[PDB]
Amino acid sequence: MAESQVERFTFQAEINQLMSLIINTFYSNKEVFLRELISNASDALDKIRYQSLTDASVLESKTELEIKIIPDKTAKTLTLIDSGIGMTKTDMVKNLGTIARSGTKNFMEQLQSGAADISMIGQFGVGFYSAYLVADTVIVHSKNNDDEQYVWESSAGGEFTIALDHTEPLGRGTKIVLHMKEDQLDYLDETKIKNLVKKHSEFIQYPISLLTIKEK
Ligand SMILES: [Mg+2]
Repeated sequence: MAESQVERFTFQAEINQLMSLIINTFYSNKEVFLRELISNASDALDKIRYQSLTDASVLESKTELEIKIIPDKTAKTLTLIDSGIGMTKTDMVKNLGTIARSGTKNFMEQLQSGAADISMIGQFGVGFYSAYLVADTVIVHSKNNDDEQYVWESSAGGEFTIALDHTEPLGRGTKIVLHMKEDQLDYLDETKIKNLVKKHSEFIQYPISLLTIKEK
């Protein structure tokens, strides 16, 4: 018998509206989600790398600076792991949905006016929410040197939860798990995801491993 305390939070109103706009509108090309996942991993890796220049001890929790991308058709998941800075519990509450910058309202306005298309979401400071183009549920496991490992989860609908994480220890970094929508399962096809990772990583300075999971 296991026990966990789970904390439930409400999304900021504009973030809720944005998630609704991302989920309930048709977009012909959703590949930006993968660009944004990889972008966030790279930024997290840069942050810990630069921290290490001024204090080498920050890397002791995990010496490797790398990205792993794991399509799993059986599980209907795409997982992206980085060994970057990671997020504390408070970092996840603040960065993943309780605070909204002015980018949110302006992005929704520009989507509706035609000034911006969905592929431009990262420029408005809300790139993370692009995951909901292709995923019904997003799970973010993260470990920062300053906290225990936590897991954030949301299926949208106005709420997210955060709990102490009892799954595989990361050492340091973030493991984002996208539970893919049925009509978006093609993004788990090995050749398709391999080639898109190539397309969306030309400028990425960290090693990327693609690990395709086959069941039995
Ligand atoms: Mg980003």
